[PDB]
Amino acid sequence: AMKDLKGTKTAENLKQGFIGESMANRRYLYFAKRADEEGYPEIAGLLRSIAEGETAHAFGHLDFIRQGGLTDPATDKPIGTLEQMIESAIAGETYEWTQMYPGFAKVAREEGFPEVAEWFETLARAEKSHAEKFQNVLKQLKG
Amino acid sequence: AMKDLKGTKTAENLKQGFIGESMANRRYLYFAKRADEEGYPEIAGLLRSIAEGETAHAFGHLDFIRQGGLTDPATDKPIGTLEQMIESAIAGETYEWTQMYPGFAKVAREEGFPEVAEWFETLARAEKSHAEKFQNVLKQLKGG
Ligand SMILES: [Cl-]
Ligand SMILES: [Cl-]
Ligand SMILES: [Fe+3]
Ligand SMILES: [Fe+3]
Ligand SMILES: [Fe+3]
Ligand SMILES: [Fe+3]
Ligand SMILES: [O-]
Ligand SMILES: [O-]
Repeated sequence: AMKDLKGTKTAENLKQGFIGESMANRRYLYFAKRADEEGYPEIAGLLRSIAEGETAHAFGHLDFIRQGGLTDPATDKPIGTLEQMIESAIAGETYEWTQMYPGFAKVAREEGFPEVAEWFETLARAEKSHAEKFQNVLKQLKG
Repeated sequence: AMKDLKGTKTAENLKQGFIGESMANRRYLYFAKRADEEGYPEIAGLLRSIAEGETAHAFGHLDFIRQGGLTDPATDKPIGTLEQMIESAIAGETYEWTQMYPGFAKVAREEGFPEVAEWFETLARAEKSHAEKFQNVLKQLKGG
């Protein structure tokens, strides 16, 4: 491992860097599909390659987070070992299906956006499925 | 009106949902590499397949964001047209190389983490390159 990063500004900067790099990869792949449709294959290919750069950046942020004794940016749980990684996935998916997406759906219906609410409700069910599958992984790793 | 979401709580929830889904895909692909090394191909395959689910979720959030007249979660810029998408990329990468990563690197050096600082400095130069590449894309879309 490396030097303990707990309590530093650098620890928070690695977290914020990870968030930005994660968004960037998703955004650029989404933009590339628009270039695909419109017939700009060289632009689309460049966007996809830049997206690979943002993957490398996000993974590198996680390397320093992990080696510096810090927790998962998304869940505040340790991600040193594979079992811990799966436990972090479980915690995040559980938050999403028990709290986040059901709340998003309720608000969307209150604000008069039932189609968006249906989407959030679909996702709530999907994250519960994800959580159950990750829990099956953990039981098998621990057995 | 689902086509005008501006100023609503649903607008903020779509943004936060996109952020979480984006992180989830990155996290699960990263975790899959550990399963790969240790010889857990079924676990790695599950992580990768669930990661595809989180991609679909993130992209769907962006669909509703764009259809509702909302802005890019990362830059607060419109992303309706391809040119707007590229202009959002330029703005974000420019912020990253002129301000964010240089500031992160300075803090890392002052806090005694030179390896992290060097990483942030590498990324600052990388985002400058990315910004220039997106700038070229825009020139090409405009006729260049
Ligand atoms: Cl092209
Ligand atoms: Cl396996
Ligand atoms: Fe980057
Ligand atoms: Fe999820
Ligand atoms: Fe999801
Ligand atoms: Fe970037
Ligand atoms: O980035
Ligand atoms: O998710």
